[PDB]
Formats: sequence, C-alpha cells, structure tokens
Amino acid sequence: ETITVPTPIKQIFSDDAFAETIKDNLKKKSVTDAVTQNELNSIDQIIANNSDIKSVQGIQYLPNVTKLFLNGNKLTDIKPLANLKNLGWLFLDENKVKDLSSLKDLKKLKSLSLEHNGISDINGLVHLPQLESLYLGNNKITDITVLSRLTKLDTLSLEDNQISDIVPLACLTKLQNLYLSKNHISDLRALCGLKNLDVLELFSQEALNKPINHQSNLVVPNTVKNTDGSLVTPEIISDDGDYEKPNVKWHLPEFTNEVSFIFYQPVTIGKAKARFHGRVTQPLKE
Amino acid sequence: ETITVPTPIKQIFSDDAFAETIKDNLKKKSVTDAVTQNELNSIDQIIANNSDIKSVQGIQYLPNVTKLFLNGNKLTDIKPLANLKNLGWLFLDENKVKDLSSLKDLKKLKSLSLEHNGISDINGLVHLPQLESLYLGNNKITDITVLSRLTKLDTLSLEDNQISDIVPLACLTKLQNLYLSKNHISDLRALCGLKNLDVLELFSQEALNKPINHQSNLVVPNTVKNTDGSLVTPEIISDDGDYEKPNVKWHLPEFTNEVSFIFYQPVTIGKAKARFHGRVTQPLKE
Repeated sequence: ETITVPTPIKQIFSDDAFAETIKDNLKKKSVTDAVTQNELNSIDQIIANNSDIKSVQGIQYLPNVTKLFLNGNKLTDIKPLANLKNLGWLFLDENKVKDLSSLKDLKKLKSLSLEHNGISDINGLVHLPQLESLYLGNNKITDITVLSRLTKLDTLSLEDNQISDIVPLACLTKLQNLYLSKNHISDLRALCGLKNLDVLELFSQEALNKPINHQSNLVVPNTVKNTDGSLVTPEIISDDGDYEKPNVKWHLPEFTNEVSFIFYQPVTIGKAKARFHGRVTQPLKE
Repeated sequence: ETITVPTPIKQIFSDDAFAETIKDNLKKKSVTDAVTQNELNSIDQIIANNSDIKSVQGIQYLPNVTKLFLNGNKLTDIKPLANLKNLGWLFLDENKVKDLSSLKDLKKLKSLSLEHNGISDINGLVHLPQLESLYLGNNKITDITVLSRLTKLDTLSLEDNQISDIVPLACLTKLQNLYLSKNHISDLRALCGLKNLDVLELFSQEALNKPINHQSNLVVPNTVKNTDGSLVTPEIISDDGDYEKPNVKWHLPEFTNEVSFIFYQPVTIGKAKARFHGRVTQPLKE
C-alpha cells in the first residue's frame, strides 16, 4: 500500500527500536516525525547493530537498500527482506533466523553473515549461487552438501558447528579464506585440492566415533587423516593408552564409558598454514 | 664384474630373447657376436615389445639407457633395473611385475606403464614423487591412498581396477588426463576440484554394497553421487523396482540373492566431459 502523504515513521515501522533506527538514519528529531516515499527511496544503507530489533516490518518500503547491518538484534523472520532486490550485503549475526527461503531471489546478494542464529538446515543457501562471502560460524550445522554449489565464494566461515564431512568443499576451488575450527573433522583428504587458500583454521576439532563395546584390551583404528591420507600420530592418549600404528590400543581392566586421544599437526594447503588439532572420543557399551 | 675383453652378447644377457634384442639394437649379425662396454655404453633406448623376454639379466651393464619399451613380455623381476639411474621412460605392460621396490631410486623416471601386471599393492609408487605419467590399467588395485603424493602427474590411468574410494585424487590438481572406467566408483564428490582436467573417462562402474538382509519390501539408500553431491537418478532398476528419492525400493515377495540398478549421467569437470555410468549391486542374506 502506497505512501501518498507524509506518514509517521512509527506507522510504517511497527518495531520501536527499528523506528528509532530509521529515524537516526534520516536525521529526524523524533520517531513521530513524518516521512515520504521519496526519503525512504534515498536509503542505501541501514546500520542497526545491537538494537534489540524484533521485526523489520516496514523495510519493504526501502527498495533501493543495498546494505543491511542487522547484527546483534532479536529477529526471527526476514520475509520483509524478500523483495529488497538490490540487497548486496546482509549481516544478521546473533539473531534467530532459521527460514532462509526469504533470500531465494536476492540475485545481487554477495555477502551474508548468519553467525550465532542456532541454524541447522542451510539447504536454502542453494538458491544463492552468486555468493562471495558467507559466514555461518557458531550454529548447529552438520551437513554442508549444498555448499558445493557456491563456487563464487572466496571466504567461508563454518567454525563452531558440528561438521564431520568436508568432502563438499572440494568444489570450492576459488576459496581463499576458510574457517573450520571447532567442528567434528578428522579426515582432511578432500581439502587437499584447494590450492588458492591463503588462510585456513582447523583447531579444536571434536571427532566422535560410533560406540563400540568395551573389552579389557581395546584396539581402535586411528581415523585421523592428514590431507595426503597419512594417519596423524596422536600426541596424548587417555587412560594410559598406546599407539601402535595404525591402531590406538588400551588396556582397560575396568569399565569406563569413554576413552580418547588428542592430536596436533601442522598442515599446508595452497599458501595457507593451519594447525589441525583435536580430540577423538570413543564411547564404549556394556 | 667389468667387461674388459669383447664378450659374447649371450654370456652377458642370459635370456635368449633379450640377447636377440640387444643383438638387433646394435645391428650385429648373430647373438654369439662379441660386444664391448663401449658399445653397451652407447645404448639410449631399447625397443623390446612382444618378445617373450623372461629376464633382463645383464641390462645392468647398460648405464646410459633412458628408455625401456618392455611391453608384452613375461618379466617377473625388475631388480636389474634398480641402478639404471638415467631411466626416464619404463613401459612394462602385460608382464607380471609386482615388486616395485626396484624403482625406488630412479629419480629421473618420468613415465611408467604397468598395465595388465596383476598388481594389487602399489605402495612402492610413493618413492616416485617426480612421475608425470602413470598407467596402471587392468590390474587389481583397490586402495589408491599413496597416489596423493604424485602431484606432478599430468596423466593417470586407473581403468579396470577395483577402486571405490577416489578421495586420494583430490591432491592431484595438475591432472589433465584421467581414466577411471571399469572401477567400483559411486561417489564423484572428491573429484570436483580437478579443474585442469581435459579428458576424463568414468564409464562402466560396478559399485557393490555391503550385503543387507532380504525383506519383501526392501528400501535401499541411493548412494550414487554426482560431483556436486546430488544423488544420481537410476535409469533402469532390476526386479521391477522403483525410485522414490532418496531410496530405491523393491517389492520382493520371493527371495533373490541380489538386486541392482544402472545409472548414466553426463559429468563436467574443468574442461573435461565424461559419462558417469554404471551399476550398483545389492546382495541379500537369509
């Protein structure tokens, strides 16, 4: 519905914090002040960090907006963004946005940040093949299958998720910056071909094996593989265990519901030097 | 032991066919003719195809040899090659050479062919990091872990082996020509990053699942993955079965010890167009 007469900012922008934002963006005195379509048309960029915004309702009326800095807010619904056709940059860290269908037709969208949103299903990213930078740190992502389509990415952050299978990243040969700390990664082989990498982080993995039965002499295959497929030699083994390539071996006269080992290994891919470090946890039954 | 007087070709080269070869190489009249170290020193290249040679004993006395065309012979031991330090090209198709330790210090060796030798263990190839072309078609290779070190390869043939896991090839970003027909491959994802490929062959895979129990309504996960991780849609399904993404489903009122499906899908990697085609066989118990 068209704004055919000057209309109070608060009648368009139902959220009180977001009305304050539009107010300061346009250098108005008060949220009750009136705005025109013409003033709203002038807005290229909204800086709205850390404002406890719960809804961007009314943002549909800003059609020329190219940049949205919405980090540190309380948003759960980004449907109103759906028709911001010239949106290039969207930063939504620390909200709780899980429905990403709303981005599916933002064809100019080049940079997206959705850190700390509690997201598991990233399948909607598949509609954004033009993306150049994507930050998804600190979520609950396990399956990154769909990322294989995002071959324009030069920067990708997946730190602090639940990812064990990094095979999908092998398509992404343009990547220069890749952050994979605090995942569940134990097998680096499928990264070996990313020779444009400049920066890579791989610290503090938590690899979890499927449980096996407890026995008093337990032999467990080392599953930690460097980019060349060599087994990584554990540096510390729990419960007085021993390494005998290719197996970690424990004497457990008494039952314990887990054992584990820590590894640490420098790794080079392309021009990037990382520290592949972590722990493999082995749960036990019976 | 030094050749200090002209010595009959047959006293140096114990194998009758190989003595004939040295004889024609040097344009002598008879195998009983005498040769000097000086004539043997002049030999750069030996063409010995299809001669039923059973031993190259005496070849140690040809130190300047750079090229050995030994295809179509009956060799089982290539120890005498061990000190041919300037050997650049070695073609041993259709012999039965399984001990490759003898090549470990041939630092100039750039091209190697060992097709049709009945080889399973290719771990000795790891000492040949300089290799540029490697042909291993028609053997019994399952595990190509060590190939990840051969990053100078521009041409690699692994056709007609027993390979299911092609993850190791992801390191090999220089590859231009890659032949993988008639293996056991079902998952192409780890190839996606090989963007220098020019020629690629992937036809007639035979993927084999681990057996599962027979049931009269059998649901089996499609495991065939394109380079982007998408499931490949079966084109023909045995025993009147049906596809319901992501599962192949059969009604088997009566027991049968296997079912299967055929797939066929064009695939592009780098500048290379292949036809990923094959069959997945599913054996059944009880």
